[PDB]
Amino acid sequence: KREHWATRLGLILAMAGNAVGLGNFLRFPVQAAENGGGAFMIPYIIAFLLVGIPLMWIEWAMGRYGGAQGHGTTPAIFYLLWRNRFAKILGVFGLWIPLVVAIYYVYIESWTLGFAIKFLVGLVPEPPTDPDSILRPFKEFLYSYIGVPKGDEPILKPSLFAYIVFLITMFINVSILIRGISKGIERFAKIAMPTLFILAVFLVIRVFLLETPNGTAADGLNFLWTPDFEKLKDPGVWIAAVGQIFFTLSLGFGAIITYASYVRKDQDIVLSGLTAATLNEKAEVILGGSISIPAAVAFFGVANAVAIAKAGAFNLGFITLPAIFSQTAGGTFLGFLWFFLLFFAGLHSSIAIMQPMIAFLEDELKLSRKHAVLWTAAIVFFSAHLVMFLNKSLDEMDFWAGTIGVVFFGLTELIIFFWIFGADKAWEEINRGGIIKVPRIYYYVMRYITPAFLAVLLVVWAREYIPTHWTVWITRFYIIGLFLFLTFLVFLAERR
Ligand SMILES: CCCCCCCCO[C@@H]1O[C@H](CO)[C@@H](O)[C@H](O)[C@H]1O
Ligand SMILES: CCCCCCCCO[C@@H]1O[C@H](CO)[C@@H](O)[C@H](O)[C@H]1O
Ligand SMILES: CCCCCCCCO[C@@H]1O[C@H](CO)[C@@H](O)[C@H](O)[C@H]1O
Ligand SMILES: CCCCCCCCO[C@@H]1O[C@H](CO)[C@@H](O)[C@H](O)[C@H]1O
Ligand SMILES: CCCCCCCCO[C@@H]1O[C@H](CO)[C@@H](O)[C@H](O)[C@H]1O
Ligand SMILES: CCCCCCCCO[C@@H]1O[C@H](CO)[C@@H](O)[C@H](O)[C@H]1O
Ligand SMILES: CCCCCCCCO[C@@H]1O[C@H](CO)[C@@H](O)[C@H](O)[C@H]1O
Repeated sequence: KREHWATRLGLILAMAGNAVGLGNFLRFPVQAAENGGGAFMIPYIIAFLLVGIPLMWIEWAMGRYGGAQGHGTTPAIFYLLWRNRFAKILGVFGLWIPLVVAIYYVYIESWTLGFAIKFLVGLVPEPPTDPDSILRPFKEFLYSYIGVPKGDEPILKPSLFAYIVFLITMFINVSILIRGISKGIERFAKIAMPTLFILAVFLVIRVFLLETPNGTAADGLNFLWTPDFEKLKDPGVWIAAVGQIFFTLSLGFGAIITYASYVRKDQDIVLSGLTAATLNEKAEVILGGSISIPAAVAFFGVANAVAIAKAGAFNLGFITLPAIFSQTAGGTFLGFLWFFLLFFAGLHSSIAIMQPMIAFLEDELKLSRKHAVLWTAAIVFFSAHLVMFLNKSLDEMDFWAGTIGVVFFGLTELIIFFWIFGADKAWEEINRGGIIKVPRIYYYVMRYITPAFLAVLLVVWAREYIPTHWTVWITRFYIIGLFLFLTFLVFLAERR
């Protein structure tokens, strides 16, 4: 036997939680603003239907199939679906990807905590018109916290505050994970997910009331959701939608499979998975599209709305919005809520992105939950020093694991399960015990459409983003060693 989810609600709130921390409140509207505004819904909804939902259900079934046999991670689950030596090595990726993401994500999550503390106590720059006059003091503020050097220097010089807050952040993640699934992860989601919703609605209401001489939030929603179907001719818009889907549903990160391995043998996953995925989609379109960009376009105007979009999602949430809140009534408290929202949202994703390593140490190496959590914490905390001190090291990990990895591994899940294990055998496994059954239209979708989409996407990135700065070689060296480390642990699990 193993740990199990206590309630259907807690399972859904925990499953939906591991995608709200991926920054979709910033990620989605930026992608929508740069791919036809409201016309981006056609690629986004289709990618949500032809790629997201089928790959989501697939990850739910692979976890429950593995969890019934006591295996919450993919080095063992792949071996069940494909009795082969190549399947165990491919399974290492489903343990390597979430571990590498945690090595830099928890540190980023710690930024939101430290920024929430500084805003709460008022230790923020308070300017004083032009955007650079307002944005630059908060650019220095983030760069002084992270320790970004002034030039091409390879060394980061993070503040002691950022380091201490990172320690505190790791302590919070351990406190949730060391309690377990029901006592820890599920108890956290049932409380924080509703709190995130209430807190997000307040920001939405507070943003809709923004009025500056340069624009209104109505212009922000108008700019964000004005459709332009001329963009739909460009295949790049469809590339951005499918890749976006991997983040609204957290596909390929190894988190859905591990969380689903604690779903009991016959408990429903079809309806419970569709609800958690629908919760993810609506929460990022409504709440996410009503805060970040509307507040940005309202403050700077429609003239800078194009520049805000090209600036990117991360700059919007760590530079632009704090600078906007700085110039609004009660904005020091408003900035606290924004970073409090990002922290507690990210807290759902970090505990879920470290559970596969914990489940592996538990299921395959027979370690206690206490020792599995603390060893996982030690591996992540130690390795994060590479991200905290080496410039552009975060980017290198985010590229191999966060970008290419989840799309490559998502294609791997769909092939091992729906082709090698048997499509009919896989279809039985998904719809088994389902309160609602998957429509048979998704059979052709899972077997042909979704793998084709992921194959087209992988080649596009293999052509565009395949080709100085020797510090990335150190990062490549370290994450490759982590793969050798996990392969050795998988090997040690076979001997036991
Ligand atoms: C606590 C978590 C903070 C969430 C911030 C994530 C916002 C996403 O930000 C985007 O992420 C991409 C990679 O994922 C990068 O390539 C983009 O440059 C960046 O703008
Ligand atoms: C691998 C675990 C080792 C923990 C010790 C690492 C200490 C690095 O921490 C450093 O301590 C300095 C003290 O002034 C601070 O100025 C730096 O901001 C901080 O990065
Ligand atoms: C100054 C910041 C302190 C943060 C600590 C509280 C953060 C909220 O997190 C809580 O921490 C508790 C620690 O025991 C855990 O028991 C709870 O499970 C967890 O929800
Ligand atoms: C940030 C958006 C995602 C948060 C969604 C959490 C919504 C509250 O979550 C749950 O929804 C159920 C249906 O109303 C209620 O019965 C439960 O009391 C509540 O915990
Ligand atoms: C009493 C509860 C108030 C909820 C938050 C509202 C914050 C008010 O904020 C104010 O609202 C005005 C429009 O009414 C605008 O001029 C500005 O957005 C702002 O000055
Ligand atoms: C350096 C990585 C630490 C690995 C996790 C172990 C944390 C050490 O904690 C140990 O846990 C044991 C549990 O029985 C206790 O008996 C010990 O008193 C305690 O020191
Ligand atoms: C899982 C969330 C990933 C964190 C988002 C990345 C934020 C770190 O910073 C980002 O690094 C990127 C590297 O590609 C750059 O493209 C962005 O310009 C930069 O903002």
